[PDB]
Order: sequence, then structure tokens, then C-alpha cells
Amino acid sequence: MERTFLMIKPDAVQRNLIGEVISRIERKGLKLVGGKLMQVPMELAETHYGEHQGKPFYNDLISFITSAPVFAMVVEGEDAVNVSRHIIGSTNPSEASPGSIRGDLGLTVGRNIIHGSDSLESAEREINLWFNENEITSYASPRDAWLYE
Amino acid sequence: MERTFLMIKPDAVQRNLIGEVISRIERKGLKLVGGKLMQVPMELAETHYGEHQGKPFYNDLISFITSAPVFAMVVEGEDAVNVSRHIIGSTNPSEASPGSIRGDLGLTVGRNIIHGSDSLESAEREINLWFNENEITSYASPRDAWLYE
Amino acid sequence: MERTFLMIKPDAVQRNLIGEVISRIERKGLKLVGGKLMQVPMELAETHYGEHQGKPFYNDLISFITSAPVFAMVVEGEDAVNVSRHIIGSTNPSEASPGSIRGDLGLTVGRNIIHGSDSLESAEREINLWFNENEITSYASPRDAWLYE
Ligand SMILES: Nc1nc2c(ncn2[C@@H]2O[C@H](COP(=O)(O)OP(=O)(O)OP(=O)(O)O)[C@@H](O)[C@H]2O)c(=O)[nH]1
Ligand SMILES: Nc1nc2c(ncn2[C@@H]2O[C@H](COP(=O)(O)OP(=O)(O)OP(=O)(O)O)[C@@H](O)[C@H]2O)c(=O)[nH]1
Ligand SMILES: Nc1nc2c(ncn2[C@@H]2O[C@H](COP(=O)(O)OP(=O)(O)OP(=O)(O)O)[C@@H](O)[C@H]2O)c(=O)[nH]1
Ligand SMILES: [Mg+2]
Ligand SMILES: [Mg+2]
Ligand SMILES: [Mg+2]
Repeated sequence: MERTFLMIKPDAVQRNLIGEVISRIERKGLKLVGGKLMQVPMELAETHYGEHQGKPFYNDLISFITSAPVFAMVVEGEDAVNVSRHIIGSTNPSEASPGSIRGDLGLTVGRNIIHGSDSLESAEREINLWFNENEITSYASPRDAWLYE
Repeated sequence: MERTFLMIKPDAVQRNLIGEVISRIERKGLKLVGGKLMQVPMELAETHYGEHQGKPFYNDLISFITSAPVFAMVVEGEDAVNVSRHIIGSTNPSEASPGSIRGDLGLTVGRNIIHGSDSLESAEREINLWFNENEITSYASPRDAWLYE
Repeated sequence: MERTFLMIKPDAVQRNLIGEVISRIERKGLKLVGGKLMQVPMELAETHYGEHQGKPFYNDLISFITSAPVFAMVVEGEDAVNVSRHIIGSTNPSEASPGSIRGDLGLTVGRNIIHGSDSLESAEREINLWFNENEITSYASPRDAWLYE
């Protein structure tokens, strides 16, 4: 079943919103299949955010993301990539839709609560980057026969 | 005052989301005016979903909806039909707006939490189908003078 | 930092939704910087809503808003004016986006829970109208270094 990578960023951690964001993920039907609290080493940040190297926000991004722990996650569900993006909300939390994670919890574009893979793929690439698969559990859940036909 | 028919489907029942969905209905201002937990007999499913007889999802629909109890409801408020649809969200929960019932709780189009009448109507027709009106209470509520001019 | 004026109207007060609406404001990142429960004197209503004098809903507006206490607020954050409007939702709560204050809590256009300044601005003008600034506190909060770059 489709997987995506999600990351609760240091702003949500330092604002004590870990449970709230995880709740929004869970109640949507998405299955948490890997998850760990970790400090992000420099080299991981830079490879994760490689595609942003030329951009004005890059240095700030790398600093922010290495500034306190993140909660890294693998999340599984039909259409998981696009589902996650929909509940996370657009990149600028001031335009992110009310009811989305960024739309309800975030203020500014550079401190926007959570990251999700933007496609199949960068998902996966990001999953392989952050997780070895002995870290990724596989389990059936009671609700599954009720989420899906 | 306008009424509509709403139904909490077996997916929300089996996922233990009855109270959550009812809460979203109540806090919007809509008045619960009839409500019962019931197993849906075959013949009721088929007449309820009559308009879908030719369609690829039909057999799955009928099976799903008869597979565990539903919470059937009559709900009253100005513009109740269109209000309910707005908070329920579009049919595919992956596109349903965040903050909507389907947008927050549902994953797939065939397991989308709740049904609402799509017009004045089919409301109603559906109300008469599911409820005799000795089943439908009529009562004024303290908030009413505050919801409405 | 940008400020806006917000007001919890007598419908939310009389529906006991004060905490809920304040929660939605707080968790977005907005800083409550002035706030008071007050009955709105006639002359204040009329100057507040001056721009609506010719309109069909005017007399109803003035009556409603003077009919029970309101919770008047000054709220501070980057882009506070437009942020507040986004989480409050469009004027008619039947079209206001699910997940917004009006979209989740309001039914009708004339009883729509809360008011927010519509621009820099009328903010602000409304702040000066409702608050003397000995009423407006200024304080740094622990989350601030996490909301903002
Ligand atoms: N300070 C600042 N940061 C920005 C700006 N634009 C983008 N960013 C940051 O970089 C991201 C840009 O969005 P995307 O193209 O989806 O890539 P990404 O969002 O960095 O990836 P994730 O944040 O991990 O989801 C935002 O999350 C912000 O954290 C900006 O104009 N100013
Ligand atoms: N499996 C599956 N089910 C579908 C599909 N399209 C529609 N459905 C089901 O049939 C419904 C179609 O939407 P509508 O035209 O509003 O009618 P309806 O939604 O069945 O009516 P309610 O579900 O009771 O609101 C959805 O609720 C789904 O339960 C599909 O492509 N696949
Ligand atoms: N009864 C009734 N009231 C309306 C109607 N249109 C607007 N209103 C009221 O007047 C407001 C009109 O919207 P705006 O142009 O943003 O100004 P405003 O909303 O009054 O300002 P705030 O309510 O304080 O945010 C609504 O909040 C309603 O309270 C209407 O057609 N009928
Ligand atoms: Mg992004
Ligand atoms: Mg439907
Ligand atoms: Mg308005």
C-alpha cells in the first residue's frame, strides 16, 4: 500500500503540538508505520532539502530544521502522498485551507509545522533516506476493512 | 424550518466516530430532530440508493451499507440541505475540504463516513423513507433566537 | 508587529462558544494583546458599523450587536489582519470554508459568530475605537521565536 514520508518540524515540537498533528494524521485513516523523534544532522538536512540549494530561504531552512528535534514518520494508506498534502495544507499557512494542519496551526511560510513528500518518487526517496526498513513495521489494523473496499 | 436526512454509515460506526460526526453537526447549529441506530434491510438500501442501479460501485454500495448499523438522522435548520453538504464535504474524501467530515475523517470515495440528502426534493423523500413522523420530534431550543434573525 | 481588532459577537457568547473561538485564534499563533467582555453601547455600535447605515441589514445588525455582551479583542501577529479573516471564514457561514470559525460554528449571515477588521486601515481605526492603549499589553511569548524567522 502507498507510503509517504512526513516530518513534524521543530516549530511544532517546540510549540508542543506533536500529539495534535499526529491526531490529525491518524483520524484521517492514515496508518503510522514508522515514527521516531530525532535531532536532524546537518548532512541529512542538506541532502533532504538538496533541491532548495539556490533559493533565498535555504540557509534559514537548514538552520531551522537542525535547531531542535523533529518527529520523522512513515505513513501508509491508499493515495497517502496526495492525502497527506491535502490535510497538511498549502505551503504558506496564511493561505492554507482552514481545517488543514498549516491552515489551523501555522503562521508563516518558513515555520509551517510539518513536511510531507510532494510525490510518489520523492516519497520512496525520502523514506529510504530517513528510515531503514527494519525501522518500518508492517501490520494490519482493525479499521482497514472499513476504510477500504 | 427546512429539514434534511443524514446517515452515519457503517464505516463511521465501526470506527467509533459516531459522537465526533454528531458533534460536527450539532456545533454547526443544526437541530437533531430524529435519530436512530439501525441495521439497514436490503430492500431499504436498494430503494434508498435506487438511482445508482446501473453504476460500477452499486453492488459494493449496497453491501457496505447493509454490513453494520447506521445512525439515521433528521436534522433541521435554515438552508439545512446545503449546509449539511458543505460540512460533510465532497464525495471523494481525498478532495473533500479539510475541516469537513469527509475531509478530516474519510479516505476513499466508497467509505466516506456519512450521507446527506443532495436537495430539497430528495430530502423530503429520504426523510419519509426512513422515518415515520411519530419518530420526528419538534422542539424549540435555547440557541435558536441566537442562530437566526 | 501587525495588530487587528476581533470581536466575539453576542451569538457566540449566548451559545457559550467563547473558549472555542478563542482557542481557534490562539492555536493559529496569534497573540492576544487586549481583550475584554463588554456590553456595546448604542453609540459605539453605530460608529463601529457606520459604513452599513444605508443597508437592509443595518437595523438588525445594531440590535443584535447591542443585545448581549461581546468579547472585544486586540490580536497581534505577522499578517494578523488577513490571517484572522482566513480563519474566521467568509461572511455567510453556509459558504464559509469548513474548518473556519464561521464554517464550523455559524449558520446565517447575520449571526456569524465573530467580527474581524477587514484591512490594515480599519484595524488601526477599530483598535482605537474600542481600546485605549493602556488596555493593550505588550509582551513577548515563548513560541514567538518558533512562529517567525
Ligand atoms: N523563510 C522563508 N521560508 C520559505 C519561503 N518559501 C519556502 N520556504 C521554506 O521552504 C519550504 C518550501 O516549500 P516546498 O517547495 O514544498 O518544499 P518544503 O516546504 O521546504 O518541504 P517541506 O517544508 O519539508 O514540506 C517551506 O516549508 C518553508 O519551510 C520563504 O519565502 N521564506
Ligand atoms: N467503491 C466506489 N464507490 C463509489 C464510487 N463513486 C461513488 N461511490 C459510492 O457512492 C456514492 C456516490 O456519491 P453520490 O452521487 O452523492 O451518492 P452517494 O454518495 O452514494 O449518497 P451518499 O453516500 O449516501 O451520500 C459515495 O458515497 C460512495 O459511497 C467509486 O468510484 N468507487
Ligand atoms: N440579517 C442579515 N445580516 C447581514 C446580511 N448581510 C450582512 N449582514 C450582517 O452584516 C455583516 C456584513 O459583512 P461585512 O461587509 O464584512 O461587515 P460585517 O460582517 O458586518 O462586519 P463584522 O460582522 O463585524 O465582521 C455580517 O457580519 C452580518 O452580521 C444580510 O443579508 N442579512
Ligand atoms: Mg512545502
Ligand atoms: Mg455522495
Ligand atoms: Mg463580515
